[PDB]
Amino acid sequence: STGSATTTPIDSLDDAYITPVQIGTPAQTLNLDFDTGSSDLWVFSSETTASEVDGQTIYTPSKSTTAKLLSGATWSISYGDGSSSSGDVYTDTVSVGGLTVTGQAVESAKKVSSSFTEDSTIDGLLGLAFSTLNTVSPTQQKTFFDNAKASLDSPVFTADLGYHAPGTYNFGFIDTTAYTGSITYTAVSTKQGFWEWTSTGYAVGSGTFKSTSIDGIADTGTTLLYLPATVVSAYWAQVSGAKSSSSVGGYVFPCSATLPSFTFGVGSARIVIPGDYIDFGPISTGSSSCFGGIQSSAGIGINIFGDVALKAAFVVFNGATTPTLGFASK
Repeated sequence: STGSATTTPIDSLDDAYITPVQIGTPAQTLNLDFDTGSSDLWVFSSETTASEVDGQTIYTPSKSTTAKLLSGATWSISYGDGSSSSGDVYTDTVSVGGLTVTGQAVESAKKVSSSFTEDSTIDGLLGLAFSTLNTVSPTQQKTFFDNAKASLDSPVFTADLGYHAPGTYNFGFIDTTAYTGSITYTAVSTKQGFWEWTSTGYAVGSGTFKSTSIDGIADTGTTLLYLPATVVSAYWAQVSGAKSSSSVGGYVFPCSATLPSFTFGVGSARIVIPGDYIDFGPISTGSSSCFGGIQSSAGIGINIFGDVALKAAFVVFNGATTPTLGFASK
């Protein structure tokens, strides 16, 4: 089997991407944030505290003839941005772009933190990191990809995120028309539960490539590109007036700037992030100070190749016996 679904930016800055997901019988369609940095499929639901729902579409398991309460199971998750959610668990039929899993754990939110409530465009998350990170207790549950894998034509999914435009998530096949050149594959460590790999270096704009190993994760659920402070300083030093703002919480730059590109290494291959991809707009409405798309990972504890990086590439999440990651230009 295979599946293919369009993923769409939630707003004009690509702050996140949503992909429609069918849950239950009859289908209830929710727009989920596909997240290769976590491993829980959770949804706003009929069980979510009423005051914490503000415009999201909810899953109502009582209206699904295939929903079953997973007795005694609970979940609770906290993300790197300080947000969180928790609740109970059902199993139900879940389909993505024509690909169907029966008995998928659907984690129903009883509580969500304010940032989720305040974002009416995201109805939940669909985790695509390794199932070892799944938070369901006392019986850990598998991700959608883990459940589908054996049935897929090939044990892979691909992320092809757009810049200020829709893109595609495919399951079970590689669309050879969706990228240029070849796909360069690189080793993955699953030891921390992530799609963790090592970039071979970077360049800023038209500058020389610096060969240096940068360990990080391929994370579709993180908006920006988080790299070591040395690398980030080298990038922003090329932008007149850019500076790290303690009060804003990262590098900002004059909105009047044209940004340089940023290149990252994948083995001997090179992925070029155009400068415009690194502009995240005014820090507040009407401001001429703009938020940077490349930020320091110092204090995160890991480097994160988020959407800023991934959207410059066609990315293969290869779930073979020994997982790997593939990157191609597009």
